[PDB]
Amino acid sequence: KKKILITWPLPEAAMARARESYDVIAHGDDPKITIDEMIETAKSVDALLITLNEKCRKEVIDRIPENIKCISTYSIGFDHIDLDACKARGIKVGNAPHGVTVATAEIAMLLLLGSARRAGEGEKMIRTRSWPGWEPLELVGEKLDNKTLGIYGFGSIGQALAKRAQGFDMDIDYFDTHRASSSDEASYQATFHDSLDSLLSVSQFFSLNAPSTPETRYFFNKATIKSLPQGAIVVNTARGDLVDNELVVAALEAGRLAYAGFDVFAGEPNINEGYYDLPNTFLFPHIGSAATQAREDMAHQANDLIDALFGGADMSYALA
Amino acid sequence: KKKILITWPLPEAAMARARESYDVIAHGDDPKITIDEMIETAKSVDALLITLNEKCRKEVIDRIPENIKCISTYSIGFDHIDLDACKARGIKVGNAPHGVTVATAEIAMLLLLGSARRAGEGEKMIRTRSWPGWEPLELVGEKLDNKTLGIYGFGSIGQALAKRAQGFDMDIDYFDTHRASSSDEASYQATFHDSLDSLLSVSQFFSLNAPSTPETRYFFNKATIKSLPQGAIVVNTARGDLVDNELVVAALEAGRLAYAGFDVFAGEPNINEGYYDLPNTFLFPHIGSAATQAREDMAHQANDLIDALFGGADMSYALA
Repeated sequence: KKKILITWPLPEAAMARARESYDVIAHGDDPKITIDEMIETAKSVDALLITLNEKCRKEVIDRIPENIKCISTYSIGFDHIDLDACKARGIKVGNAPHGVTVATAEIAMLLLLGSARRAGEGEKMIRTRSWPGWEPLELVGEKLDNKTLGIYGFGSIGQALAKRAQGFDMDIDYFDTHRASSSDEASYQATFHDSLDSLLSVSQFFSLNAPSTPETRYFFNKATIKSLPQGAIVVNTARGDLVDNELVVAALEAGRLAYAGFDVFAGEPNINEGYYDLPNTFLFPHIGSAATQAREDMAHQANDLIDALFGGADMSYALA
Repeated sequence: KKKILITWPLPEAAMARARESYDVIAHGDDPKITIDEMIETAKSVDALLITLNEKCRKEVIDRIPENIKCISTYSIGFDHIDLDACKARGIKVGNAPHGVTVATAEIAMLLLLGSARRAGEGEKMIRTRSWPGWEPLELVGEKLDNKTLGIYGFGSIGQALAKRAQGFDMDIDYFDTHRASSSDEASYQATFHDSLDSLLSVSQFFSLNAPSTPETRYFFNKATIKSLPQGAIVVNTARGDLVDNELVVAALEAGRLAYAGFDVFAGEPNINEGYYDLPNTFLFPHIGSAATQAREDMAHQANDLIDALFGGADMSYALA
């Protein structure tokens, strides 16, 4: 029975497969694993299963016990792992890049609906016990049906958003540098725009599902906001650094933007302090893939990786 | 210009039409209208536009000056008007009963979604600055796709809901007293249940869209709850007296029900005190029809009834 260190508690179905295959050292999270704990514990274990929370920079990869020739990361990304360093040392890394499409689409829909319908301010009025009863002008939002949704980025997640968005009778327009199949645009009656500027124009609702690129970093800013229709509503579930916070906070205040629904922020969890008191925001602590079905696919996937190192085959989601 | 009293501030478009055709006394919500003030002011005007907040029962219809033979209620119901006493005294009464179907279906879908995805808890974590950053078990809920939705009451709102739910890939099973036409059912691949019980049994998510009626009043109680799957989620946008508050607070606390998303409460705004603290609830201050598109259809309809009275024609939404 090979031994593995699991740095954080995962969903029970994941943990249980792990314990039916390995001698697991499961760490809790109260006082999360410090890297030095990992480096230490690493010596009694054959393999690591880490989260994006363990930042394995070159320095740390070089500090790792030579016992370990396997790191599975419970994540879609690997921004926290030096894959070069791992590769030179012959440390094989894999990841868990599936099972989060629908879950994220759902949250993008939720944020669009909750923003049109002022759910955050609703919740507050009740919890805070400041509800005087129904009046005709109290927390009045707007309906989604026959409003235009501009989706920037029309891949798996942007497409599943369009599915859930056509159920509310929204009109779906998009821009991506990859134009989807005709068979596909038809599926959603999605209108392609060959330019971002062309899309911002028609976008009463705007969804950032775009890939982060140095060139697209902070693109959502003052100049981009002024191309949106007045009182436009923007949601972001992609990458917090696609948005320039100062300019978003300023337009929400000016009403240039009606509402914002953000799942991800630049600098999370130390999000720009302006967000906290803005009443026209609906804000989540990165719970895009926070669904049990998603969180277990990721875990079974991170387990598949380990399985295939110890089985002597190629890692199913081979990063290194 | 015939004078009218409008008891509450209404949307901007409706107020504008009102003051086009009428000399309007507009009463603010600052210190809301009291009955006496309404009675005193009815002497100086030709008709009343009131809301559901003005309870015009017999003892108040008794006080009404002989000049008022017109009453329009910005409201879908008329529980607050003694329609008899009105007929007896020759007072013609109409309501505004359209333009809330989609708005309410949206709010029912938002509560199903924000419940599965624990949206109230997210907003609370951000706003309180209690967010430690992403972790695999932070605020994990469940996806809606391929889950079964049970709808109690397949009217207009029930079917705008099934539409919006089949976009999230839910399976709609339903119970209504009069089974729906063969074509409705196909629209939504809905599955008919010949009893509420055989419906309750399959309902991982459950939506009360039933009418408030002697037999349905307080129908949702411990014996119904136990008939649902373990940890089902229940939303109610219909009426608060359809739900036995004591037995839902208990079952939510047991975990017998996972979540409840409610728009309406027995006693609102004086809702059961044991809701405020429950973390597995997503709760709104009754904003099922709080979209500016609905709120304005409603006041145009309410103005319609007054145009007809002064025209010699029947009110379009004649109650009495």
